[PDB]
Amino acid sequence: GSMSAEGYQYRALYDYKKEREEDIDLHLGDILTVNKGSLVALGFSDGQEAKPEEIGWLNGYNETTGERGDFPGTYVEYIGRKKISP
Repeated sequence: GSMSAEGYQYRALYDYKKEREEDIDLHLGDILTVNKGSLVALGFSDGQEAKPEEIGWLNGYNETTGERGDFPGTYVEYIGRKKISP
């Protein structure tokens, strides 16, 4: 059941198609996951994992399709932030 934690999560809102090699295919119910204590993944130090409106690009991955890449914080909805583990 994975060898690591999940971290914080964001529930997709609408089906979005990608156009850049940076962006990936986004579907409904697609939950994305980040780091548990290394949101600095991007270089941030204050973004409030709860409000994507202030964050620009979020980089994460969707195990739903086992795909990964970047997505704007204007098509998902933050749901929960905590040290989630099996």
